[PDB]
Amino acid sequence: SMQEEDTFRELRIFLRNVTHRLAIDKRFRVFTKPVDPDEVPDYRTVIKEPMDLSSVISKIDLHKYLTVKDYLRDIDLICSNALEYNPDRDPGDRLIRHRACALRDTAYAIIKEELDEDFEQLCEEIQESR
Ligand SMILES: CCNC(=O)N1CCN(C(C)=O)CC1
Repeated sequence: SMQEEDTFRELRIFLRNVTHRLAIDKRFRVFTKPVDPDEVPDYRTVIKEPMDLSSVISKIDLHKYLTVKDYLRDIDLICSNALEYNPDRDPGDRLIRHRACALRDTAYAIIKEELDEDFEQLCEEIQESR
């Protein structure tokens, strides 16, 4: 229905706004673009599903997310990839893991405050009907 297409258009507006606020935060610059294969040649042998905030924007516009739960799977994949690839005690690895945890925690806190639970439930019931 036209009403259901309006629901998903509002979801995409909300997701672009949250993603922009993450992408402008200085702490999260390292997560804004795909890892460059030339600079990190082993990255794609260790990390089987790369993800970054530029790819998340492209996926919103391709209608890949029908729910906020769908979107948060990809935010969680950015964080888990960073914790897996950078697990050591040295300061460079501890800094990136601290930033990855802060990206996850910040996304979840914006959504807890600004996403209406009944809006999310409507998106989930439309998704389930298709
Ligand atoms: C050769 C230096 N290493 C890097 O430039 N990176 C940068 C990004 N990165 C991520 C997102 O996990 C780990 C490795």
